Amino acid sequence: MVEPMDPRTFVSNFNNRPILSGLDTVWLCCEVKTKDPSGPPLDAKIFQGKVYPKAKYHPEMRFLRWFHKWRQLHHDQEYKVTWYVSWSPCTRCANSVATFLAKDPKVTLTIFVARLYYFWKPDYQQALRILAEAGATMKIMNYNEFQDCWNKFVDGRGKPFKPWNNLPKHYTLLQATLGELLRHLMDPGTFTSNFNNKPWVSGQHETYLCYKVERLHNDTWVPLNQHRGFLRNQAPNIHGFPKGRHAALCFLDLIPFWKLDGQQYRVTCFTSWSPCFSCAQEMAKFISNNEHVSLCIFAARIYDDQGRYQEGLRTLHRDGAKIAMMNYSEFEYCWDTFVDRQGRPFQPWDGLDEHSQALSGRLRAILQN
Amino acid sequence: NMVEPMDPRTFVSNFNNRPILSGLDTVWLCCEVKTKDPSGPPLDAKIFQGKVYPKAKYHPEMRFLRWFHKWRQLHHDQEYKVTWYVSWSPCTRCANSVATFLAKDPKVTLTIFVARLYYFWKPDYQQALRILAEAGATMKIMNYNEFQDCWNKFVDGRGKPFKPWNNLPKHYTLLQATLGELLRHLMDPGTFTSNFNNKPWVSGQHETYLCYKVERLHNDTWVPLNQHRGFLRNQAPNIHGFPKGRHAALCFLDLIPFWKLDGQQYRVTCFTSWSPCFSCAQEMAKFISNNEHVSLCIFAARIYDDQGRYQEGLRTLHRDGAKIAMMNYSEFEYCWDTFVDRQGRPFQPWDGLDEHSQALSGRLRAILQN
RNA sequence: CCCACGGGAAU
RNA sequence: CCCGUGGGAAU
Ligand SMILES: [Zn+2]
Ligand SMILES: [Zn+2]
Ligand SMILES: [Zn+2]
Ligand SMILES: [Zn+2]
Repeated sequence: MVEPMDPRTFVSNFNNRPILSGLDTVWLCCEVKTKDPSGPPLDAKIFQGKVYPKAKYHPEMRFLRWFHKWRQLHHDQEYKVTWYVSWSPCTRCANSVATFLAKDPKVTLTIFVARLYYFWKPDYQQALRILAEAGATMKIMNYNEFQDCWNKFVDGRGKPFKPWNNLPKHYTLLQATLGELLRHLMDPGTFTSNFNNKPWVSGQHETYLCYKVERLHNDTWVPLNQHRGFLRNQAPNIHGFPKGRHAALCFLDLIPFWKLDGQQYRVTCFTSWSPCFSCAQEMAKFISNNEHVSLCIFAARIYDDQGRYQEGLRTLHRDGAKIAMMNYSEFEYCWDTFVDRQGRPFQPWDGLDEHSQALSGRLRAILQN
Repeated sequence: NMVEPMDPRTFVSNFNNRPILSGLDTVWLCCEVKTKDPSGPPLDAKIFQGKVYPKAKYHPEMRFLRWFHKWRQLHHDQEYKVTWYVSWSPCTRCANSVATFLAKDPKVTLTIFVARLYYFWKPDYQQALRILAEAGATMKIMNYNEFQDCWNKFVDGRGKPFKPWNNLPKHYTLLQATLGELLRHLMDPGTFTSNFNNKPWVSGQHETYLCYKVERLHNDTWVPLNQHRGFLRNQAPNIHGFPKGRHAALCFLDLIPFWKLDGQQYRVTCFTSWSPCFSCAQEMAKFISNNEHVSLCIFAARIYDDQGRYQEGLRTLHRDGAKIAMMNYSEFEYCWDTFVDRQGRPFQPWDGLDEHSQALSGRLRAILQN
């Protein structure tokens, strides 16, 4: 029940390169469903509009007009709406959609965007935050979403979705950027489970890495209040990174995307695991070629990778990176800054300062040998 | 005018002069007919197209022949000069059919500019070019002036001027040298004497002529690679070619990778009228550096004082494995017999040959042992 | 045209 | 869609 879009149209418009000129149109594919996700789609429509402001002709506004009509022809139940948009919404449309969502708790909306539109201009940032604040889930389109869009909205003729190169690289950059803009906070239980520095008797291997950037201004380190969030490692996926991507590598990918100048910058990261050998070798390689950027790496635990991890940590120290185990100081900072604590002060786990001292000694042992 | 012009997208993709270029299964042939008078107007102009495959019923050369036979009988009998721009060089069958045509018609002379050489490594298409040149056809590679002239007379340009693609002169260099090899171009005897006389250069003219040959190692024999030997000169600076010029030693280095030599030991010999400058010798050193299966013999008629670091370059070149020697009567007779259009005449040495040869040989040692 | 890479701070 | 490269040994 969709007049599908040309496959040539989809490939050029849903290309998720974060910086991409020449696309003057916003494409919005949408579905309507019931409370039950398993059920079939009630309706589906495609909307297009030009980017520059005669803003009531953006596809977000056209959906609102169509949806009001469509609602008055259907019975009142709970509806789940999904958008695939080539560009994130403008400041005006975000308000108008936020307006809509408040007057209608029967409707919940999830927005998958391919690219972030003007993610560096603070107008469009508030547009996204206002939209999430009004209840809308806001995610970046990934392979599964691009393929699902190709299936339902594109005149593919049975031809399969074929991803472009650098699709996961772009998803990485855009997801972290959205996390920064929306100020995604870590779940408080998640932080405690992964940053407790007692010996790891558990089976879950995942790495969470918090990051912040400061600039040297006069003799003070001034926070770049725009570049701080957290990220975790990418599970292996044939439709993404086939061998996974460790959190240290995704963090290295972000730094060039920030477009930092030649000034003095200090990038601080708090990782639940010390890097393995290959990740530490890439980080050392980085500060090697960027001596205007210093790098402070605090780790909650030392990752024994059953390999050359001790050599990687030494390589990291010899090349200018600060390497230290997190003490109570850092654990409280991460709690207060990156966790969805909601007032609660930092509640230390048992043996924090003791495990912290023990790891600090073991880390020195690695570096002085 | 009286041409149904071709789409500019067609011209840009089809007349691209990259020597190795797949995906172009069509031969485009733009041709003009003119009179004895060069100033005179074009009588008629036509575009012909045909498929590349040897089985295609009418290659564009054959379609021209049929069209010209009709067109001739509608015009009075005079002398005609025909010009072709062809995206691909001709096959052997069309070459014979055109060669047959020109012999039975001395009133017609034909010049063929090709954009790319088709199968220049297979002796069929090589023989095709020699068949055609021998029957009187001028055979040249298209350069900037021709690509532009083709764009003006045959292309639906919409007033927009011809805009050359990148590496047009890089490609032209390779294709021009290849054609000279295939057609067995020989040097003009006056040019050879003027540039290789080893007396002190009292003239103002600085240009470099460089002869080249390849030898192959078989057991302990240097067996001539009788397929890659010719001559070339340095490219003067031109905004529509190499804007900063191209020294002849560099054009010689460009050829060697294009030859696609095997892993065997190969010795590429060159006889240059001038010793390399410092930067050219430094590039030659870089080459023998990165190719230790290829050795390099450089014989020079005269030592080039470049008002710079040339003596260091000559020292670096001899150290890194390249042989450097001055041409003696030995070498001068070889180059005359091999690369010059002598037509029987034996080598007549200029005055003071061996003396200038010995005098420069001493000056070269002085460079090498200091 | 086929393949790979880089770039687009984006009416 | 635009720009800059590299590769086409050539149905
Ligand atoms: Zn808008
Ligand atoms: Zn790692
Ligand atoms: Zn033919
Ligand atoms: Zn030179």
